[PDB]
Parts: sequence; C-alpha cells; structure tokens
Amino acid sequence: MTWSGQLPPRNYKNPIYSCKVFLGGVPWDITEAGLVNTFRVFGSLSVEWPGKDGKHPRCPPKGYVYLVFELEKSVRSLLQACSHDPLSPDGLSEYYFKMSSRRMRCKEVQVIPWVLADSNFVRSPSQRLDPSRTVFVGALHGMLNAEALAAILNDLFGGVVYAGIDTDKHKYPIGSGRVTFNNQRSYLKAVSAAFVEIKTTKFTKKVQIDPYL
RNA sequence: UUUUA
Repeated sequence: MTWSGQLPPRNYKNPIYSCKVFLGGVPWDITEAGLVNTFRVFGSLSVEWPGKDGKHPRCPPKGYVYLVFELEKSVRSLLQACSHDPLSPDGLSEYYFKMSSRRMRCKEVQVIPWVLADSNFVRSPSQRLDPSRTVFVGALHGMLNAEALAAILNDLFGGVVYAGIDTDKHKYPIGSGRVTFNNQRSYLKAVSAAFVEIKTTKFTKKVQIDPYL
C-alpha cells in the first residue's frame, strides 16, 4: 500500500518568502553562533534553536539550526548567494552553500526557506478542532505542503478534516507536523500506519505519530 | 552529513 507523485496539480510562483528559514548540515559541532555571524546585517537577525527541549537526551557532533529575521531582502540575497534548485516556492525550491574550505570541505550546508502562506490546511470541509483528536507528527523533513499531508492522511485509510505543519518556537510560521480527525479509528490508524514512502520525484520522506501527552 | 510542539 504505497504511492508517489499523486500530489495535487496546484502550484504557485507569485508570492515571496517569509522571515523564517532552515539551515541543515553543520556537522562541524558549531552552534547558533555560526548563523548569527553568517547572516549579520545592519537590520534585525535573531537566532532560533529548539535547545533539545531542555532534555538533552543526546549530544551528537551533528545537528540542525534555524533563524528568523525581518529582512525579506536579505532572505532573497542569501537564497541567491546559495544555489541548488531555484525551482518553485511550493516546496520544490532548494539551495546549498558551505562553511569550510580546509577541513571536511567535501560537503555543503542545506538551505531552505519558508513562504508567506499558512502552514496548515485540508481539502475536506472544515470542522471544529480539539486536543483529543489531534497529534504532533515527525520523522518527516520538518517541512511539507499541508495540501500534500491532507491527501496522504485522506487516502491511506480514510478522510481527515485538518492537516499540515503548525507554527512554533517564534511568532513566525512553521515548526512541527500536526493532523486532526473526527473519529478515533481514522485518527490513529491513518497517522500511525502512514509507514509509506512519500515521494514527489524531488523529495522522499516518511511520517510517524506522537501523542501530546 | 538534511529541520524546531
């Protein structure tokens, strides 16, 4: 029970990016200080790091970092300084650069923006939400289209009334995945049995359920 | 060495 490339035909290219972006790679034991100097501008620049939720259950030499800043002009200045795939902002775009040239210089850091659009949506009719029928989901790329998560949670076992990514860590969008239903059977059976290998011929990932308590 | 409730 798996499928790929069956995502909605809807696309857009007219809007611009938001104040938040991700910065993957950085396996060189650096901290958020690496991005506070990489994106130093005369305007605002604020760091963003989840701090391992203060639990610090692990401490690998690798990790991933983030930032948020009001320079929409610098967001496009660094997305044109970085390069990999200048494709559509519908999650099809991607960029890369590097932070070393004398040690482990065989890699590049991943650079991915976010758009001015809302992070959650569903194609089904709307219904009221409750914490008793929702979940937070991970094991995914930290970023996916809400209309794609709507189709995956609407096709693999039954229908759904809300899906996508939810906003956190700051006043700007995106942070972690979420989905909500109106029946407990379609609820945990779809989001926990979505072991499928999700693909759109330019991205590959999986999804897993996690309770809020 | 690929993403924050």
